[PDB]
Formats: sequence, C-alpha cells, structure tokens
Amino acid sequence: AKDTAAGHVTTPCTEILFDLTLAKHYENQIQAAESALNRNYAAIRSWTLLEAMSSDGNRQNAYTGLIAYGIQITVNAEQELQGPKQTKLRAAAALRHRAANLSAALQIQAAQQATLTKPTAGGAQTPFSGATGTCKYEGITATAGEQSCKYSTEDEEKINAAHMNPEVMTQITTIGDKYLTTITLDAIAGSKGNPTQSSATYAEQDCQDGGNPGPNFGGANALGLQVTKLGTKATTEKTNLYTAGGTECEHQPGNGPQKTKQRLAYLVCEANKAAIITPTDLQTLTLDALISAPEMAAIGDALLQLLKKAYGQTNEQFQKNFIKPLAAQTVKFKIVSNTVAALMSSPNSGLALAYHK
Amino acid sequence: AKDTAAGHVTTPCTEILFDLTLAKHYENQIQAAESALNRNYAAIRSWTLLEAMSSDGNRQNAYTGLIAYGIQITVNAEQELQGPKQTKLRAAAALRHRAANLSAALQIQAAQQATLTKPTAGGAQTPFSGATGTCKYEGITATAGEQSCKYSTEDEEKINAAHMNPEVMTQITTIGDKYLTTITLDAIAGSKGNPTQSSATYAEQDCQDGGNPGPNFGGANALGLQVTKLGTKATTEKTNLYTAGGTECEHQPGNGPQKTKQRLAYLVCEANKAAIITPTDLQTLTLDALISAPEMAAIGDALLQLLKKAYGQTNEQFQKNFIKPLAAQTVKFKIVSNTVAALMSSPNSGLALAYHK
Ligand SMILES: *[C@@H]1O[C@H](CO)[C@@H](O[C@@H]2O[C@H](CO)[C@@H](O[C@@H]3O[C@H](CO[C@H]4O[C@H](CO)[C@@H](O)[C@H](O[C@H]5O[C@H](CO)[C@@H](O)[C@H](O)[C@@H]5O)[C@@H]4O)[C@@H](O)[C@H](O[C@H]4O[C@H](CO)[C@@H](O)[C@H](O)[C@@H]4O[C@H]4O[C@H](CO)[C@@H](O)[C@H](O)[C@@H]4O)[C@@H]3O)[C@H](O)[C@H]2NC(C)=O)[C@H](O)[C@H]1NC(C)=O
Ligand SMILES: *[C@@H]1O[C@H](CO)[C@@H](O[C@@H]2O[C@H](CO)[C@@H](O[C@@H]3O[C@H](CO[C@H]4O[C@H](CO)[C@@H](O)[C@H](O[C@H]5O[C@H](CO)[C@@H](O)[C@H](O)[C@@H]5O)[C@@H]4O)[C@@H](O)[C@H](O[C@H]4O[C@H](CO)[C@@H](O)[C@H](O)[C@@H]4O[C@H]4O[C@H](CO)[C@@H](O)[C@H](O)[C@@H]4O)[C@@H]3O)[C@H](O)[C@H]2NC(C)=O)[C@H](O)[C@H]1NC(C)=O
Repeated sequence: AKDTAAGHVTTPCTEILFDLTLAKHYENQIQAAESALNRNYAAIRSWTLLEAMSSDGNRQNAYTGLIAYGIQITVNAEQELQGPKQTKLRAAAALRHRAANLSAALQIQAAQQATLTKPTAGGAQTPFSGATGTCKYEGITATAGEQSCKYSTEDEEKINAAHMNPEVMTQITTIGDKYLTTITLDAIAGSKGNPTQSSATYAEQDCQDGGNPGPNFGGANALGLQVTKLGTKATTEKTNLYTAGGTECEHQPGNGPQKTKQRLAYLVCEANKAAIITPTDLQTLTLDALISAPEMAAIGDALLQLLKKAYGQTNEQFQKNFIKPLAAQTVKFKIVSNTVAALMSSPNSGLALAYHK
Repeated sequence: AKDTAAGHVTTPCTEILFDLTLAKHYENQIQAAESALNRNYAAIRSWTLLEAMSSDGNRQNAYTGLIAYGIQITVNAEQELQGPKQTKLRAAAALRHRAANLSAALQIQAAQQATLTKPTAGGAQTPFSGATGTCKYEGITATAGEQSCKYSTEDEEKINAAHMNPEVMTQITTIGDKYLTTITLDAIAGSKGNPTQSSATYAEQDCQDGGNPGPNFGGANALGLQVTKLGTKATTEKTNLYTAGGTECEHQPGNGPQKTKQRLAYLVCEANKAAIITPTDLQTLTLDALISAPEMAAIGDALLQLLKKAYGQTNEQFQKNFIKPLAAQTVKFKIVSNTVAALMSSPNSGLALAYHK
C-alpha cells in the first residue's frame, strides 16, 4: 500500500509528526550506515593486531587478506555514502525547519479570544470623518496558552518510519500557506442612541453616556465593538514527489518561483532516491560471504579454493580462526589486559600493536 | 571584548542571524574535528602501504611506529569527540529551531494591514443585546507579502563566528515571547444617525441607509468599524550563560518550568564549555612533534635518541623519509597507478596493500 503515512496527515499536528518522523528516518539511515562503517574499521584494527600476533606466514597472509578486503570495501562505502548523506541531510533539515514553522504558526493560530482594552470616545475622526460618534480601541490582544500536539496510538503507528521506505511514498501532504501567513478575525460594532465624544463612561469596555450607563448598553447613548473570534482555518494540500513517468523528481528548482510544499517535495524525492549502500559487516562475516565477495578474487590472487585453504573448508573453521577471536581472545601485556576488539578500540590500541610488532 | 555578537542582537532578524551563525559555528567545529580524524585515518592507511613496500626491517618498524602512534591518538580523539559532539549538536539543533520559530512569527507579525469584508447589518444581537444597530464583519484578514531579513556589512561582521569563541560569550539576547504568541491590533467603531437592521447598503464596507449612502458615512444612518493596524512590537531580553561564579551553567533544567531563553542559554553554555580536542595532524607531522609526543615513549620502547635513529636526526630527513612519500611517491601495478595517499583512499586501496604484502 502507498502513502499510509502521508495519507494520515490531516491536521497541523499530524503534518508536524510526519515531517519530524521523516527527518529522523533520514538521519537514522545515515547513523546506521556510519555505525556499519565504524564496526568495519574496528574489525580492521582487530585483524591488524591479530596479524602482528601470528607466527605462521600463511596465517599472517590470511589476516592480511581480511585487512585488505575490509579496507577496500569500507573506504569505498564511506566515499559512496557522502552524496546520499548530504542529500538526505538537506531533506531532514528542511523537514525540521518546516515542522518548526508550523508549530510556531499553530501557537499563534490558537490565539482565538481577544482581550479588549478600555476605549476612548470621540466625534468624527480618521477613518470615520463622517461619524458623530467614534469609540477607539488601542492594543486589543489575543494570546493562547501553551499549545501541544497530542497523538493517538494509531497516529504514531501510521506516521512512522516503518511506512517511510521509498517504495511506498508518492506524495506529501502539507498545511496551506495561509495558516502560516494570515490573521483572520470576526468583529462587530454596536450602537444605541446618539454616541458622541461625551460617551466617556468606559466601565463596560465601550463608550456610553446619558441615563444610567451600564451592562448591555445600559446608557442612553452607546458605541462599541468586540472582536468575537480570531484564527485561520488549516487546509491541506497534496504534492506529488515524482513526475507522471514516476522516475524523475517533480518540482526541480531553477524553473521559476516555487511554493514551500514544492521545495519540500523535491527534497524528499531526492532523499528517497538517494539509496544508501551498506557494505558487508566484517565482524559477522561468514566463510561463504568472504569467498563469494568479488574483491577477494584479486586479493586472494595477490596473497595466495586457495581461499578455502587459507580461511577454512567450513564456516565453523572460519568463525573459529578469524571471527570469534575478536570478542573472546584476551590480550595481556605491560609496557593492559583486554579482548582483541575492545583493545583495538581502546586508548591502548596503538600501543598493543607496537608491543606485538 | 565580550558579547560583541550578542550585543548586536536588537531585532528579530539579528537574533535569527545570531542563532543561525552560532549553530553553524558548532556544526563547523564538529566537521573540522571529523575532517582532522579522517586525515589521520588516511595517513595510517598510507603508512600501512609503505610498511608493506619496505624491504628493511628497521624501516618497516619505523612505519609501524607511525601506524601505532596514529591509531592510538586518532581512536582516542574520536572517542573523546563524541560527548562534545552531542552537546554541540543539541545546541545547534535548538538554535536552528528557535531561528525557524522567529522567522515564522516575523512573517505573521508583518501582517499589519487588514482587509475588511462586506458586513451584515442587524439590530440587537450577541454580544450587543442592548444595541439598536449592529454591523457584523466575518473573516477580516491580514496578510503580508513575503518577508526577508536584510543584513548590513557590519551586521555580518559583528554577528560572526569570529566573535563566538567561548572566552568572549557571557549572555544571549532574545526576542520576548509575546512576539511569538500574541496578536495585537487597533480598532475603531463609528456611528452616525440611527443605524438599524435597515442599514443594509454595504458599498463602503459599513452599514448605511437613509438619505444618500456613500463615502464617509454619506447616508443618514451609518455604523461600521475598521481594524486600523495589527502587529505586536518585538522587545529584547538578556539571559546570562553562567552563574555568578562564572564557571557553572545557569538555567540547568530539572529545577522548575523554564522559558525558551533559559533553555537556549543552558544549551549554549554547555556547548561552549564542551571544548573539542583535536589530535596532532599526522600528514603534517614534524620530527620534533613526533619524538616529543608522550605516546611515542612506550611505542618506541616497544619497537626500538632511539627515535631519532629510526625517524631521522633532522626534520628534513623525517619529512623526506616519512611525510613527502604520501603525496609524491607513485605506486603502479596491475592485477593501477597512483600516489600513495590517494591510492590508499581509493577503490584500489585494499588491493594495493594485498599486492605488495
Ligand atoms: C519556514 O518559514 C520561514 C518564514 O516564513 C520561511 O522563510 C522564508 O523563506 C523564503 C523562501 O526561501 C524566503 O524567500 C526568499 O527570499 C530570498 C531573499 O529575498 C530578498 O533578497 C533578494 C536579494 O538577495 C531580493 O531580490 C528580494 O527582493 C525581491 O523579492 C521581494 C519579495 O518577493 C520583492 O518584494 C522585491 O521587489 C524583489 O523582487 C528580497 O529582498 C529570495 O532570494 C528568494 O527567491 C527565490 O524564491 C522566490 C520564491 O520564494 C522566487 O520568486 C525568486 O525568483 C527566487 O527564485 C528563483 O531562484 C531560486 C533559487 O534561489 C530557484 O530555485 C527558483 O526556481 C527561481 O528560479 C526567496 O524569495 C523568505 O525571505 C524567508 N523569510 C524569512 C522571514 O526568513 C522558510 O522558507 C520556511 N521553511 C520551510 C522549510 O518551510
Ligand atoms: C519553537 O516554537 C515551538 C512552538 O511554540 C515551541 O514548541 C513548544 O515547546 C514547548 C516547550 O518544549 C512545549 O511544551 C512542552 O509540552 C510538553 C507536553 O505537554 C503536553 O503533554 C504532557 C504529557 O506528556 C501534559 O502533561 C501537558 O499538560 C500539562 O501542561 C499543560 C500546559 O501547561 C496544562 O494545560 C495541563 O493542564 C497540564 O498541566 C501537555 O498536555 C510538556 O511535557 C513540557 O513540560 C515541561 O516544561 C514546562 C514549561 O514549558 C513545565 O511547566 C513542565 O513542568 C515541564 O517541565 C518540567 O520538566 C522538564 C523536563 O521535561 C524540566 O526540564 C523542567 O525544569 C520542569 O521540571 C512543555 O510544556 C510545547 O508543547 C511546544 N508546542 C508545540 C505546538 O509544539 C518550541 O519550544 C520552540 N523551540 C525553540 C527552540 O524556541
């Protein structure tokens, strides 16, 4: 099914949730790739120490083969990550920027009840040069308490990274611009009798005089206004990520002015298309994965079925000789006592290598 | 001098510039540290290839000493970076979040001219149960054109990373909360004659009838209102980063509700205090820096004045034998032709190592 997450965006709060959840998704994709690289670099440091601790030439060349293989695929993956990383980060930054904007607009659009100030009565005056009575209010304000977005269980299940793989996303839904740009209000004026500049009894936040001024235009002459509500209604809009052919991003920049939704759709599309390729996890490498790896053809040719002779006929032998030592083999010396992999990621990593070399 | 940058914050636009410039500063500090690490890791890969290409045992141990030294200081610096990295990123994210908020509020607070709708005349009606005439407006709006922040040459010179070292920052300046929460407006009602529900001539966006209704309350009876301006005035506030003793961060969380300025000051303070330590740049290492390095005592003891015997009596000899080969020594083979440092950061890095090993 397509657009489960975007199709759940029907309010400012759910667009905020979508934008933040997608940004976190992109950020997490990068973090996961970088964690995989760092695990690979830690494995290379571990095999480097094991190579220095070996007495057998062919076992030393075996560790060197893993070092060479590890450096090749990990350096290459790190270089290849950089393009997609920057593309995904551009989208995450914009999505967080949008979510901030919308949250700030939400707080202002919640200010829907006005506080009237005490008015001043007058005669004719700008912008009512033809009036006999005016009632002028300065500094009417509207403020809301602190707003917060509340999400239901299903909000968080549907607007979720689990629904944000590129293969299911075709559109984004956004709140219309007027929610972020426009103040809206209702107001009403009321008059009774002959209000003039003399209508200077202000106890009811209007202009009254004559008779007995009081609540509900008690006086003989009265003029006033009230702002009875404020707040602009949110609307939603859909923006497609791809062109009609489905391959290319819609809303490419440089073709004329664009709306916020179009700039966001373009960034999200490019971030979705910039798939990250994660290399083999060296620390959990199996025998079959190693000898099947294309890079091991030239590496094995350089250092050495020849691969099975060096790394084992079974995966059990390979795990025994080349994988399990990382976590279980203890290294001890003094010039320090730790397991291989932790040691080669510790402050004594380099010193352990120099000691055994 | 202290607080050159914060002391230049006097407007929403200059606070936005400060917040974005400080966030970029923190981000750039991390990028610079990570670039230094990656340069060090590239140097270790280069020395690894040179060690495999050496025939002399003592020259091989010399490269191994640089490899061990490089791994030790760079792994340690990478681990030590993580705390400060996260602290600085927390502040940069919040500063960008604040700048977004303020920019969105700026756009709304620029909507200072109202568009009146056509009113509807009435008699007594809520909230003027005592009036004889009412004039009710629904959907008055205010919208501004797209706002942008314009900075002068000196704005950018003073609000600048060059003025954002921790030693000169004691406070932040922020726009007051009401700019982000409160709608403000002026309004005036005008009356003439005896306006009632019959005052249904709306051509002037007010309620008129009798005589000749027209501009400036031309008719005998008239009632109307205008929203003559909107917009909340920005104010500024100062928040100290440190306690009175000057060492500890003010506005630590967990002690009660906090304002936005206090949360930001705390994050900025911790980001300022979380100084990053960058290790020696291996690719530009000098002889004196190497033998002076404390880590080289145990490393040299493990592998070998003994340091000068291995690395050279002068820096010229050291640069010749251990630094300049990274950029000038060409490596060629086929199983590829490139200089040492570029090769060991290329797709053929691992294969070059395996070939010569
Ligand atoms: C979160 O909310 C905030 C707050 O609202 C949003 O921030 C706003 O973001 C917009 C969009 O980025 C900003 O508008 C941009 O402003 C740029 C600067 O304009 C000023 O300086 C330039 C000189 O550098 C002047 O030329 C401008 O004057 C002209 O424009 C004004 C306004 O229309 C007129 O009144 C003048 O008479 C001049 O005509 C300003 O003084 C500006 O460069 C930028 O322009 C591009 O985009 C607009 C449409 O937005 C096009 O009309 C324009 O032609 C430009 O587009 C061409 O170029 C781009 C590449 O740059 C191509 O990709 C296009 O396809 C096209 O070929 C734009 O106007 C705004 O300033 C900013 N507001 C604040 C307060 O910060 C955030 O966007 C929002 N974020 C998210 C993620 O939601
Ligand atoms: C950019 O602009 C946006 C838009 O304005 C800003 O976003 C706002 O940011 C604030 C601050 O982070 C958000 O407020 C926070 O809301 C949290 C969620 O509250 C709701 O859920 C909880 C349950 O999880 C309920 O308990 C709440 O109900 C209670 O509060 C409301 C409102 O007062 C009352 O009406 C109710 O009756 C309840 O009493 C809400 O329903 C909330 O957890 C969080 O609370 C801490 O901070 C407030 C002060 O802001 C304290 O009063 C409170 O006691 C909490 O503080 C203790 O805990 C913290 C650790 O969490 C300690 O550090 C403190 O020292 C203290 O011991 C806060 O209220 C707001 O929701 C959000 N708005 C939107 C629309 O997103 C951005 O901040 C801004 N960004 C920048 C960088 O400028």
